[PDB]
Amino acid sequence: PPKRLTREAMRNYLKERGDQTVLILHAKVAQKSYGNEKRFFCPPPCVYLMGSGWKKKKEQMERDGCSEQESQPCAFIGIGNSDQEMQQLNLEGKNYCTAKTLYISDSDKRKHFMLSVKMFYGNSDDIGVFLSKRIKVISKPSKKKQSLKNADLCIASGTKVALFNRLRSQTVSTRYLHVEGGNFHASSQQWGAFYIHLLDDDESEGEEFTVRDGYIHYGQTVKLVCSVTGMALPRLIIRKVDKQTALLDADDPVSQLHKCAFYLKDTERMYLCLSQERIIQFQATPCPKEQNKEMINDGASWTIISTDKAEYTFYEGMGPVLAPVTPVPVVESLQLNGGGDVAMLELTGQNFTPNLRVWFGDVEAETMYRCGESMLCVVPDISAFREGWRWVRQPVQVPVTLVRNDGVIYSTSLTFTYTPEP
DNA sequence: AATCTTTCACACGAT
DNA sequence: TTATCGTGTGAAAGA
Ligand SMILES: OC[C@@H](O)[C@H](O)[C@@H](O)CO
Repeated sequence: PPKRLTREAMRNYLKERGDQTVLILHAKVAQKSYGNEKRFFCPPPCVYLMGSGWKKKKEQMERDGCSEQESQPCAFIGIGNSDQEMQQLNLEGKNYCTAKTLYISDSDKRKHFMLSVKMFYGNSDDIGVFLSKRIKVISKPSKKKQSLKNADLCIASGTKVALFNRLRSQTVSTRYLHVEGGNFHASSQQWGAFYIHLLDDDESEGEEFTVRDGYIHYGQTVKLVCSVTGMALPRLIIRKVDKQTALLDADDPVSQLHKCAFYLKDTERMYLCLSQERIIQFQATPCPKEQNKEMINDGASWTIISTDKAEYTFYEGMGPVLAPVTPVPVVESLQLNGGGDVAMLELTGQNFTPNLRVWFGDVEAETMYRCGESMLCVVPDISAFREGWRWVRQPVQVPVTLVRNDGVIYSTSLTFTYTPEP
C-alpha cells in the first residue's frame, strides 16, 4: 500500500529540500503561421530540470539496476492539442533543452493555448505532463501607438522580457541577451528573462532600488536584471527604433514584439549593442537633418517580448511511489479568513485534489478541498510549534507545503506567520 | 474616406 | 543558375 508522510520524514525534507523541479520558460504571445509558413516561437520555449532531486533520483534508479539510458529524463513538447506531433527534447548532459521549431498554424482556432511537456525516464517510468502558462495567439504586431487599454500587450514594471537581435530577417542570425560566464552575452542557443524595472528619472546608479509601478513607455529609464543570476545592466533609457534610427521623442507604451534600443543613461549617445557573442556600447550618429533621431548600429536594435515561467516542484517524501507525480499542484496565493470560530487559511491555485493535505512546518492540517483552484485548511494552534505557549509570544514563521496521500511533497514558496497580539 | 486588424503574398538573404 | 526556408513588409480583404 502507499505510506502517508510521517512527521519524521517531513522534518527530514525541510532540512534538505532536495526537490525535483521542472521549469517551462516561454514567451507570453506567439505569432500565427498562415498557409504553409512556419513562424517559430521566439524565444524558443525552454524546459529546465532544477534541484538536487534529479541527481538523487538517478542514483536511486541506478542502485536498483538501471543503466544511464534507463535513468535519463526524457521530454517531448507540443502545443496544447494537435495535429502536431510533439517534438523530442534532448536533456542528455545538460539540464535544459529549447524547442527551436514550434509554431502554430492559422488552422488552429484557439485564441490562447499552453505548451504541454510530457516527461518520463528512459526505462518508460512515467514522470508526467507539465503545462506552460497561457500564451496569446496574435496575427501580427500592431503598427499603431499602443493604448493602455490593450493592457494585454503592454509591459508592466517588474515583469520579465526577453530581448533578441536578428540581422537580416535571417533565422540563423538570431541572438538573445543571456548572462553566462560572468558577463552579458548574445547567445544563439539560450536566452535570459530580465526583469524590467521602471525607475524615476532622478534615480542614480547601483544596487539600490526604488520600485515604480506602471507600464513601460519609450523615453523612460529602466533597469534590466537577469531573473536567474541577478546581474544588472547600467541604467538604460528604452527608445523606439524605426529603420536604422532611434527616436528620441517617442513616449508611447512599449508593446510585444516592438523593436527598441537601449541608450546607456548619462553617456554620449552610447547604446547597448551586440557584436557576435559580445555585448558592447556603440555610439549613435546624429542626423543633422532631424534633431529628434539618431542613427544606430544594426546590433543595437532589439526585439522585446514578455516572458513567463511555469514552475513545478515535487519530492518523494516516502520514497518511490506507484503513481506519477503530475498534475503538480501550484499555490498562487494564501489568505487568512479569519474568519468565524476557528482560523482558516484559503489557498488559491491549480491542480488541487481531495488527496492533498496542507502541512504547516511538520504539522499536517485538517484540509478541505473545494475545487481544483481552492482549498481551505484549519490553522494549527501555536502550541503545535511552541509547546506550552498559550498565546503567540513572539512571531513564528512556518513553511506551507502540500502533500499527497502517498507522501509526495509539493513545496510552495509561501510561509505562514503567527504574530503576537498588539 | 480613412483606419485598424487579419490574412495573403512575395522579396530578402540565408542554405 | 534555380529551389526552398524563416522572416519582414506591404497589399488585400474584412470589420
Ligand atoms: O533572393 C531572391 C532570389 O532571386 C529568389 O530566389 C527569391 O528572391 C527568393 O524568394
